Amino acid sequence: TGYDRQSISDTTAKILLEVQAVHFNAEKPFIFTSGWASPVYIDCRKLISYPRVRRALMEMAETTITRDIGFEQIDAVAGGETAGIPFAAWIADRMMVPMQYVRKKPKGFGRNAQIEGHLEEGSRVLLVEDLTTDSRSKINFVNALRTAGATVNHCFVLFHYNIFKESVSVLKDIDVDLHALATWWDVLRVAKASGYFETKTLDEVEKFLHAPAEWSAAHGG
Amino acid sequence: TGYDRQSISDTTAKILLEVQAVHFNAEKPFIFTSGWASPVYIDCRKLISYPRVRRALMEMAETTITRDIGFEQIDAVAGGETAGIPFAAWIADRMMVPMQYVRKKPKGFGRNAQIEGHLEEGSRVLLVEDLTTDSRSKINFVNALRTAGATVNHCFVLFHYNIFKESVSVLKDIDVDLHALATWWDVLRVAKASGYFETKTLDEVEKFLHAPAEWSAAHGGATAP
Ligand code: NA
Repeated sequence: TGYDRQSISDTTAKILLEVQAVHFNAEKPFIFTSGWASPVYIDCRKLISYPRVRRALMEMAETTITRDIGFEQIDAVAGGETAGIPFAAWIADRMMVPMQYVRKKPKGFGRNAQIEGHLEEGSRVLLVEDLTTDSRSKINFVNALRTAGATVNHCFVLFHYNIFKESVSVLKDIDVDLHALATWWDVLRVAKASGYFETKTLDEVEKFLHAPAEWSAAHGG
Repeated sequence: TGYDRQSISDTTAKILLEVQAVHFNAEKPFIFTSGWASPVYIDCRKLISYPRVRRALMEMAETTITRDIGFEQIDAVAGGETAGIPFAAWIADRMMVPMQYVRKKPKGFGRNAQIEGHLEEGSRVLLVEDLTTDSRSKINFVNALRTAGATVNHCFVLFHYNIFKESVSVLKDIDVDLHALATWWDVLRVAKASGYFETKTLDEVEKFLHAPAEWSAAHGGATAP
């Protein structure tokens, strides 16, 4: 699958396109429950349904983690509910460490109402999610972990939008480093080189990537 | 971890006690938001946090599935959101098949509204959950899968209470067979044999397993979970 960051980015973008976890539509943009308009759409949940694909992604996740964080810095892996859970389960297995998962909302009240699994005080926990857009929803999960006694300095996702400043800075501002396999820039570059898409389509995707909030406003949102 | 149903039931029960996924308390029972009162409590979600335990559980799950269902009867494994998901992820991996998961509630429209992942029309799907009490919440998940075009004839859980009279038939009535590693009866058997518990505690657990609603009503609770 590749050891270096660049081959992992490439292979991951190719996979996202190969099984159409990524879709483009310049003519009829994707409209989101939040009222965002976009010519791009990704569903990383799709990836769980392809045995060879998910294996490769999990192999590359473990490589990314051990390369950029280390081999013995993580005592447990916690998945964000829901879409982070399958990936957390596989990464936890590969890393031979305890798994937890973190509920979006507490069940009851207490320093532990969002944590499922056993979490030892002092454990260094890696937060795993499928993707990040602007990382705002990660603050909840990081907080639940820290309140429950965990040390959290890293978050891993498969896919990092990398089009909003916030995706890195919201995490850095609460002392968490972001790690990922690929971004929209990797998808765009592979898509271009492939020859499979119309220039009109990729032109629009690129426009969105450079200024997505403005692009949304000019096409709907 | 063993190949026959008896040794898998004993090993699973021992695991549940070893990491205290199971707890007993007869004098100060567990009181649920329904007001149900029980001297027993189980949290299967704790099992995901023990690397050797979860490996044994998943090996035993794969054995149970291939022994009692077959080797080529399943095209995909779908976990019930949320506690089913980790176990479905590991079982899908072991079986070398696509995974999906099933939402409690549909999101948006279309045949696949209640499914996440990719589900090929015609796929024979195994529903996976951590546990079942009376199996009533399972009907939703089987429906969701059938609506999306799956064939579903089997549901697998780690733990089947086996104290409420419909927990098998409510599924059999909709042409689904329940498969499980262990029950409360297995937990009681191993707990008694271990010598680790007070006699009074196990006597009360036993009374509860035999007549749960009655026990609940006599010890502070309501008549239904
Ligand atoms: Na869906």
